Amino acid sequence: VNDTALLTAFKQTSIKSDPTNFLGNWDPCTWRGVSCSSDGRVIGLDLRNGGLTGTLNLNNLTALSNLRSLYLQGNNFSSGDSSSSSGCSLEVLDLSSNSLTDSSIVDYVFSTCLNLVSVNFSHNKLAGKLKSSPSASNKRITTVDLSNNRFSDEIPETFIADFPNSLKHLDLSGNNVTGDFSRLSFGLCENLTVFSLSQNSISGDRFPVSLSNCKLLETLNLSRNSLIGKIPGDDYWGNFQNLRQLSLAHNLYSGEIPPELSLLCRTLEVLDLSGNSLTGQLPQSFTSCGSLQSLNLGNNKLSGDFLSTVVSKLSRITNLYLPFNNISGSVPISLTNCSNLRVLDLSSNEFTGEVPSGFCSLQSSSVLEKLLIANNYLSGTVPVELGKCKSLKTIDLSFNALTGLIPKEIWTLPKLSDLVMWANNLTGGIPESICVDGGNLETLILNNNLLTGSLPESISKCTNMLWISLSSNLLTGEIPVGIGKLEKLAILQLGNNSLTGNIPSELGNCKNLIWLDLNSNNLTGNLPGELASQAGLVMPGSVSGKQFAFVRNEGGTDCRGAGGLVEFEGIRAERLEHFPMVHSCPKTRIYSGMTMYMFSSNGSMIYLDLSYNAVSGSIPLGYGAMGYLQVLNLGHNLLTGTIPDSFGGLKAIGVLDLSHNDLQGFLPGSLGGLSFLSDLDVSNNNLTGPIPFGGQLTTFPLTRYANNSGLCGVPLPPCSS
Ligand SMILES: *[C@@H]1O[C@H](CO)[C@@H](O[C@@H]2O[C@H](CO)[C@@H](O[C@@H]3O[C@H](CO[C@H]4O[C@H](CO[C@H]5O[C@H](CO)[C@@H](O)[C@H](O)[C@@H]5O[C@H]5O[C@H](CO)[C@@H](O)[C@H](O)[C@@H]5O)[C@@H](O)[C@H](O[C@H]5O[C@H](CO)[C@@H](O)[C@H](O)[C@@H]5O[C@H]5O[C@H](CO)[C@@H](O)[C@H](O)[C@@H]5O)[C@@H]4O)[C@@H](O)[C@H](O[C@H]4O[C@H](CO)[C@@H](O)[C@H](O)[C@@H]4O[C@H]4O[C@H](CO)[C@@H](O)[C@H](O)[C@@H]4O)[C@@H]3O)[C@H](O)[C@H]2NC(C)=O)[C@H](O)[C@H]1NC(C)=O
Ligand SMILES: CC(C)[C@H](C)[C@@H](O)[C@H](O)[C@@H](C)[C@H]1CC[C@H]2[C@@H]3CC[C@@H]4C[C@H](O)[C@H](O)C[C@]4(C)[C@H]3CC[C@]12C
Ligand SMILES: *[C@@H]1O[C@H](CO)[C@@H](O[C@@H]2O[C@H](CO)[C@@H](O)[C@H](O)[C@H]2NC(C)=O)[C@H](O)[C@H]1NC(C)=O
Ligand SMILES: *[C@@H]1O[C@H](CO)[C@@H](O[C@@H]2O[C@H](CO)[C@@H](O)[C@H](O)[C@H]2NC(C)=O)[C@H](O)[C@H]1NC(C)=O
Ligand SMILES: *[C@@H]1O[C@H](CO)[C@@H](O[C@@H]2O[C@H](CO)[C@@H](O)[C@H](O)[C@H]2NC(C)=O)[C@H](O)[C@H]1NC(C)=O
Ligand SMILES: *[C@@H]1O[C@H](CO)[C@@H](O[C@@H]2O[C@H](CO)[C@@H](O)[C@H](O)[C@H]2NC(C)=O)[C@H](O)[C@H]1NC(C)=O
Ligand SMILES: *[C@@H]1O[C@H](CO)[C@@H](O[C@@H]2O[C@H](CO)[C@@H](O)[C@H](O)[C@H]2NC(C)=O)[C@H](O)[C@H]1NC(C)=O
Ligand SMILES: *[C@@H]1O[C@H](CO)[C@@H](O[C@@H]2O[C@H](CO)[C@@H](O)[C@H](O)[C@H]2NC(C)=O)[C@H](O)[C@H]1NC(C)=O
Ligand SMILES: *[C@@H]1O[C@H](CO)[C@@H](O)[C@H](O)[C@H]1NC(C)=O
Ligand SMILES: *[C@@H]1O[C@H](CO)[C@@H](O)[C@H](O)[C@H]1NC(C)=O
Ligand SMILES: *[C@@H]1O[C@H](CO)[C@@H](O)[C@H](O)[C@H]1NC(C)=O
Ligand SMILES: *[C@@H]1O[C@H](CO)[C@@H](O)[C@H](O)[C@H]1NC(C)=O
Repeated sequence: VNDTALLTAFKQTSIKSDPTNFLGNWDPCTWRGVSCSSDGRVIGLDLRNGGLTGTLNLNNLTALSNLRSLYLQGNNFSSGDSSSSSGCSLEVLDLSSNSLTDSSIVDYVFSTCLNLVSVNFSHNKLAGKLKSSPSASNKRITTVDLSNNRFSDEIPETFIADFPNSLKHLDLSGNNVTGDFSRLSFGLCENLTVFSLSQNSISGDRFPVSLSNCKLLETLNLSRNSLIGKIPGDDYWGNFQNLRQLSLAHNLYSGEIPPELSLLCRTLEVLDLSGNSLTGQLPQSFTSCGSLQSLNLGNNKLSGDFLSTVVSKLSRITNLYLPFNNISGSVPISLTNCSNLRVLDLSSNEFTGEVPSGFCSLQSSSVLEKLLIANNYLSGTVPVELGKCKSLKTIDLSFNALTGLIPKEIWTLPKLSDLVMWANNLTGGIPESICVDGGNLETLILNNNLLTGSLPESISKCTNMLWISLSSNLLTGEIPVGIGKLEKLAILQLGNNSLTGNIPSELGNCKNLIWLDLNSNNLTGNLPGELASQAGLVMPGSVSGKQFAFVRNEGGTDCRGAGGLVEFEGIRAERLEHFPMVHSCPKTRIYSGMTMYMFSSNGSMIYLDLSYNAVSGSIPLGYGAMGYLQVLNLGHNLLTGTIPDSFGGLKAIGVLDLSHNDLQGFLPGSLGGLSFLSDLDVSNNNLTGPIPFGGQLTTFPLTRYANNSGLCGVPLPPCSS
C-alpha cells in the first residue's frame, strides 16, 4: 500500500466533485495540498476551502504511515463507511466546515491517534450523545473543539474529567446537550485555560465543586443556557486568579451583581452578564478592574448612577453595553473619563436630558466609533459637539424627543456610516454635500420626522448605501434620478410624503434593490418596466443581519400601505406597540427579527408598495417575473389595461393589491397557481368574467371583488346563471 496509491484511492473513492480543479495534477510530493517530507513520505494534506464534495472515511487516509496533519476544513465532506482498520499518527486534525454526521469518527480519533495535539470537529452535523473521552494513553492532546454540532441529551458525569491532564482548550458550544450542571465533574482540571458550554440547555442552581480546581482558567463561557439562581459570590471567584473572560449571559440569573465577583479584577478583561434578570447596580468593588475592556450588562433590570460612581473609574473601558435596563436620569458626564471608549450602548433606558457629547472634547482625539441611545427620553437638539468625534461610524438617536435641525457637522463626519435618528421631531433638510465631504453612508434612516425639502441628487455619491428610510416626513419635490448609481442599495422607503414627478427609470440599475416603498405620495407618470429588469440577478448584500420590525396593517386596502418596516436596533417592542403610527390601522401585528435573505443568488425584488399615488398607464408585463416578490401593492392609482397573465409567476407572493384603478378584462387563471396568496384585493375596477377557481381565490371575502364590471363565480353568484 504505497502512499501515492492511497491518496489516489482517496480522490476517487471519497471525492465526488472538484469544481475548483484544485485537486488536479494528482510523485506524491508534487500533488496540490500534500506537504511531503525529505525521505519521500507524506506527512500532511492541506485541502482547506477547496469546495470539495464527497464521503469521508478517515481510515482510508490514516493508512498513510507518516501522516500527521490533515486539513479538510471548508469543504462539503459527508460521513463515510467504516471501511478498514488502520493505525493513526495524526497530530493535528481539522474538519471544521463539512457535513459530517457520524460521530464514530470522534471515537476513532479519541481511541487511536495517541499523538493527537489538536482536533477541530466544529461546524458539522455530528449527532448523538457524548460518550467517550480521549484515550488515557494519549499524553499530548491539548485543544479539542466539538462546537457547533447537534450533540444531544445528558453529558456524562466524568466526560470532562476523563480527558488527559494536558487539556488546555475545550469548546462544547453550539449543541443541545442537557443536564444539571452541578453533577458534572471536571476532575483535577489541571492546565485547563479555555472552557465553553455556551448555547446549550444546561440547568442547575449550583456550579460543580470540581470547577474550582481549574486554577488556570482564562476563559469561562456559559452563555445561552438555563442556569438559575443567584450568581456565586463569597470566596468562589478567588479560585480563578487567571480568569480574563467570563460569560454568564442569557441564563436565568436573578438578584444583584455580587460584589465578590470583583475578585477577578486583577485579570478580568471581558465580562458579559447580559440577558438575565439582574437588579440593583454594578457594585462599587469593581473600581479595581483596571484591566476590564468589554463590559456588557444589557437586557437586565439594573438602575442607579453606577455609570458615574463606578464605570467612569474604569480607565481601560473600550466597549460598554448597557441597553435595555432601567437607568434613569441624565447620562453622566463623568463617563468621558473613559479615555479609550470606542462603543457606548445605552439604548432602551429611562435616560433624560440632552445628548451626551463630552467624549469628543477630550484633551486627546476621541476614539468613539459607535454611540447608541435609542428608545430614551432625550430632548433638545443634536449637539454640534459630536462633529469633533472624527472616528464616529454609527449614530443611533432614534425614538427620543429630539427636535430642531440636524447640524451640518453631522453630515461632514469623515467616517460616519450609519445615521439612524428616526422617530423624532427633527426638522430641516438634507444637505447637497452628503457623502462627498462627509462619510459614504451605509444607512440613512430618518423616517417619522418633520424633515422638509427634496432629496438631493448628491445622494448619488453614497455608493455604499444599503438602506434609506425617509417615510412619513414632509418631503417634497421629485425622486432624484441619481439613485440609480446606488448598486448596493437594498431598501428604499419614501412613503407618506408629498413626492411629485415620475418614478425614475434609473431605479432599474439598483442591482441589489429588494424593498421599494413609495406609498401615499403624489407621483404620476407610467409604471417603469425597468423595476423588474434585475429579476433573477439580485445578489444579497451587507444589509443582511440587521434588526428590523414589521408592523402589518391588517385592515385591508382602507389602511394606507401594506405595512411598516422599521430599523429596530435598541428599541423595545412595547415602545412600538404604543407608537400612534401603529394605531393608524385598527388591526395590527408586530413581526420582528433580523434581516435575512431567502436566496443566495439570482434573486428578485421582495417588497413593492406603490399604492396611493396617481400613476397611469398599463402594468408592465415584466413585473410578473419576480419570483421572490412577496408583496405587490399597486392599489389606489389610475392604472389601466389588464392584469398580465405573467402574474402567475409571482410564486412567493402573499399579498396582491390592485384595487381602486381602471384595470379592465379578466382575472388571470394562473392566480390560482399561487400557493401562498393569502391577501388579494381587486375591488373597485372595471374587471369582468369568472373568478379563477384554483388556489385560494374562491375563499376571499366578498369585499375583495366588489364594485367591478361583471365579475361572476364563487364567492360571487355563479357565472352560468
Ligand atoms: C461565548 O460564546 C458565545 C457563543 O456561544 C459567543 O457569542 C458569539 O459572539 C460573537 C462575537 O463576534 C457573535 O458574532 C457576532 O454577532 C453579531 C450579531 O450579534 C447579535 O446577534 C447574534 C445572533 O442572535 C440570534 O441568535 C441568537 C442565538 O443564536 C438568538 O438568541 C437571537 O434571538 C438571534 O436570533 C434571531 O436571529 C436568528 C438569525 O436570523 C434567527 O434564527 C432567530 O430566529 C432570530 O430571528 C447574537 O449572538 C449576539 O449576541 C451577542 O451580543 C449581545 C449584545 O451585545 C449579547 O447579549 C450576547 O451575549 C452576545 O455577546 C457577544 O457580542 C457582544 C457584542 O455584540 C460582546 O459584548 C460579548 O462579549 C459577546 O461576544 C447579538 O444579539 C454580528 O454583528 C457579527 O457579525 C460580524 O462578524 C462576522 C464574522 O464573525 C461577519 O461575517 C459579519 O459580517 C459581521 O462583521 C462586521 O464586523 C466585523 C468586525 O467585527 C467587520 O470585519 C465586518 O466588516 C462587519 O462590520 C458576529 O457574527 C455571535 O453572534 C455570538 N453568538 C451567540 C450565540 O451569542 C461569545 O462571544 C462568547 N463570549 C466570550 C466572552 O468569549
Ligand atoms: C428587507 C428584508 C431582507 C426583510 C428584513 C426580510 O428578511 C423579512 O423576512 C420579510 C420579507 C418578512 C418579515 C415579515 C413578513 C410579513 C408578515 C406579515 C404578512 C403576512 C402575510 O401572510 C403575507 O406573508 C404578507 C406579510 C406582509 C409578510 C411579508 C414578508 C415579511 C415582510
Ligand atoms: C454537498 O454535498 C451534498 C451531498 O452530500 C449535496 O446535497 C445534495 O445536492 C443535490 C444537488 O446537487 C440535491 O439534489 C440533493 O438532494 C442533496 N442531498 C442532500 C442529502 O442534501 C449538496 O448540494 C452539496 N453542497 C454543495 C456542493 O454546496
Ligand atoms: C424597567 O423598565 C421596564 C421596561 O420599560 C418596565 O417594564 C414594563 O413595565 C410596564 C408597566 O406598566 C409594562 O406595561 C410593560 O409591559 C413592561 N415591559 C416589559 C418589557 O416588561 C419595568 O416596569 C421597569 N421597572 C421599574 C422598577 O420601573
Ligand atoms: C403620515 O405621517 C403623518 C405625520 O404627521 C401622520 O399624521 C398624523 O396623523 C395622526 C392620525 O391619528 C394624528 O394623530 C397625528 O397628530 C398626525 N401627526 C401630525 C404631526 O400631523 C399621518 O397619519 C401619516 N399617514 C400615514 C398614512 O401613515
Ligand atoms: C397630494 O395628494 C394628497 C392626497 O390626495 C392631496 O391632499 C388631498 O387633496 C384633496 C383634494 O380634494 C383633499 O380633499 C384632501 O383632504 C387632501 N388630503 C388628503 C389626506 O387626501 C394633496 O393636495 C396633494 N399634493 C400635491 C402637492 O399635489
Ligand atoms: C444568475 O446570475 C448569473 C450571474 O449574473 C447569470 O450568469 C452570468 O451572468 C453574467 C452577467 O451577470 C454573464 O456575463 C454570464 O455570461 C452569465 N453566465 C451564464 C448565463 O452562464 C445567470 O444567467 C443567472 N441565472 C438565471 C437568471 O437563471
Ligand atoms: C363600492 O362603492 C360604493 C360606492 O362608492 C362604496 O360605498 C361608499 O362607501 C363610502 C365609505 O364608506 C361612503 O362614504 C359612501 O357614501 C358610500 N357610497 C354609497 C353610494 O353608499 C363601497 O364601500 C364600495 N365597496 C368596496 C368594497 O370598496
Ligand atoms: C476505503 O477503502 C475501502 C477498501 O477498498 C473501500 O471499501 C471504501 O469504500 C473506502 N472508503 C472511502 C470513503 O472511500
Ligand atoms: C499539566 O499539568 C501538570 C500538573 O501541573 C503538569 O505536570 C504537566 O506538565 C501539564 N501539562 C502541560 C502540557 O502543560
Ligand atoms: C433541546 O433540548 C431541550 C431540553 O431537552 C428540548 O426541550 C428542546 O426541544 C431541544 N431542542 C431541539 C431542537 O431538539
Ligand atoms: C413630537 O412631539 C410630540 C409633542 O407632543 C410628541 O408627542 C411626539 O411623540 C414627538 N414625535 C416623535 C416621533 O417622537
